[PDB]
Amino acid sequence: RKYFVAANWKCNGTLESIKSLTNSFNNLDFDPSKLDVVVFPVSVHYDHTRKLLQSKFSTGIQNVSKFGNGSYTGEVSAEIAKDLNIEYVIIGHFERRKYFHETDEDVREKLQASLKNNLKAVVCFGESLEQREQNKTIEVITKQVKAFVDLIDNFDNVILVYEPLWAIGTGKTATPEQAQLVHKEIRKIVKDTCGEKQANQIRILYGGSVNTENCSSLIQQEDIDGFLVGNASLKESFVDIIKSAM
Amino acid sequence: RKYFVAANWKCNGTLESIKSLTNSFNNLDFDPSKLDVVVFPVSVHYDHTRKLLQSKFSTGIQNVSKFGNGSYTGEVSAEIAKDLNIEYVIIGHFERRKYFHETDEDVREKLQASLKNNLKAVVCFGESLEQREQNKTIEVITKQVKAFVDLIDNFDNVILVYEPLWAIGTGKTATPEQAQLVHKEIRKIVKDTCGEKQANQIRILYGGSVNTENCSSLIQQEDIDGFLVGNASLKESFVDIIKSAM
Ligand SMILES: O=C[C@H](O)COP(=O)(O)O
Ligand SMILES: O=C[C@H](O)COP(=O)(O)O
Repeated sequence: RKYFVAANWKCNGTLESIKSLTNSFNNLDFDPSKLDVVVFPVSVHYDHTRKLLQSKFSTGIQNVSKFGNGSYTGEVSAEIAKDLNIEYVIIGHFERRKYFHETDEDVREKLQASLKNNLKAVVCFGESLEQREQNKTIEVITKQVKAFVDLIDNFDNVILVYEPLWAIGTGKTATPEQAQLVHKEIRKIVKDTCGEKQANQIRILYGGSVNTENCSSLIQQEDIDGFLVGNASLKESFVDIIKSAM
Repeated sequence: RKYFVAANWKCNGTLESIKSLTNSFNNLDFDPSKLDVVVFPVSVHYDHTRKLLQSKFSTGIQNVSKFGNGSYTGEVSAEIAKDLNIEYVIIGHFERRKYFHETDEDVREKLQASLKNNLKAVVCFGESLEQREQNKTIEVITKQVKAFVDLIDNFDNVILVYEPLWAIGTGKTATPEQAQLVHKEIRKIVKDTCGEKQANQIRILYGGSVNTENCSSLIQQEDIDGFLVGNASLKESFVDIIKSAM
């Protein structure tokens, strides 16, 4: 499996900070055939970012609509993304599930619209603290994946991302071993719903707090194939994180 | 007061179609100092559209976040829009209230965020068919305006838009007179909550179905200062609607 390292800049950046960050990133030598490295800037920065990054870097947007083209003010459709050759789209990120009520149904619809339009999707999911304390991790994760995994036609085009909400801003820390346990389980689900061959080829990224100190210990786990980096991807030291997957 | 004509392309467009629609818009000879003409393309189409449109036209985005910069995947903040020199933002469009659960409450926060960053805002509101048949029009409007009127500091920077939901998609039609009566009432509410000078300078656009065959009748009403055109703004004939206002 090819490792995958994605930078989700979320809602950050200015024309000038991006110019400075992209320059640093372009300095890093890596072979895109052996490693996928994707950057996800804010939508209004997509074009600026795509022109500043060397083609070895892939780019994508942080959200796509579940609707097609039409009367949907403020939405960006898969059809529109396709016309711009936008390669990746993030779906189901917890911030959208939390602040903008996105449901498993929405996640499903968006993945369907994305695949139909040849876009590659990075799908997020994970349990919260209350859910982990009740020992419902497995149950929750199973129900979230099964909400969209039948739509996956091609296992190189859909990337899964495990987000340990229970460890996001709650003060509890997730260990590499703990991440690995969940990742192994996720792969099992994919295995017993899509096939053993399919399960071994789909990338499952860890999406908790990743930095230059813990990345090597996370990437080394058997079922962790890369990351979805948050704030650490807003720094020049991001290149160090990429290197841990080389 | 200065008429305002806006094109809300919603979720439509390809690189080619925009490069064809904008060439047609640029042929129109008009003075930007006497009329405000704004085009709102899909966020990922912003740069492309800004580059193709002559400075006569102003540009903006169909939505803006109620949060600032930070961990809000997929959202476009007001400061980010400012750094890009984006001049207008649409807030509270019924499609965002309907399909995405935006409340008057999110409207006020987005308007606060926009003004706080010196962006000009186009705020939308209007009553449904069920609220109209029950004579509830004025009550509903008054509540929607009250949700954010106090935030308006400069009354040339906030543009109000009345969307007659009851006559949108219902199969019902809104006569210019029927529109003028609501606008007059809206302007009275501004007058009684902000002052007479304030109410006389603020623009209130008709945001119902507008085309070439009825634009003249509407702009003539003394309390209707322009429009937020949807579908019709996607046709080259949109220049005729702009003409009706000069
Ligand atoms: O993908 C993104 C994440 O939730 C990251 O979190 P972060 O802001 O701590 O890097
Ligand atoms: O601003 C936009 C509107 O709801 C318009 O409607 P339309 O699609 O009939 O032009």
